[PDB]
Amino acid sequence: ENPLLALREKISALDEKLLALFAERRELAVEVGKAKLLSHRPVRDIDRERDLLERLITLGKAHHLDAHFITRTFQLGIEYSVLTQQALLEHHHHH
Amino acid sequence: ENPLLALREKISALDEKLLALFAERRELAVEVGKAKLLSHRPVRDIDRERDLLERLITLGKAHHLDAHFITRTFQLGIEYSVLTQQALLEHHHHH
Repeated sequence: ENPLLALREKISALDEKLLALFAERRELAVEVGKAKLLSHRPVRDIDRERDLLERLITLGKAHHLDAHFITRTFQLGIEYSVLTQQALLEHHHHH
Repeated sequence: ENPLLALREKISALDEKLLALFAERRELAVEVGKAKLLSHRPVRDIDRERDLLERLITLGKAHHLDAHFITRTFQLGIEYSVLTQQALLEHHHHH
């Protein structure tokens, strides 16, 4: 009974759930972009971004996840949300 | 209400679920490392890592998630799992 096969299948299941949450996070970024456009609020606030990241680092430490790994991972997520919101603004200004 | 406040709270809930899955993924990495040691597979398999990443990119595209974002995010995740498995092999000094 090769125990590696069952473990790799559980990791694949976990990775599919991560992708589904990434997709949901992107839908939310679109909604944020829309609300900002309706509210005339800018996309970027680098103080907001940095404070968000500090909070994620603290929540991560409760799970014993390395601060550096959390920083790098969530910097990607924040950047992707911002790119998504900016692309939304940019599309509607092309009219 | 201010619709941005509800959206940012849903994004925070989503980020807490991501952290929980990151934690679970790390526990699984430890189990994989153990099983490899018991099975005499080497701790690193760079072909496995590269093939996994390609699969995740394709599953991501089905969710309309950018390939570059997927690539960068899962490169971090895979590296984190691998460092964990290597540390377990190295701790075989104590074992």
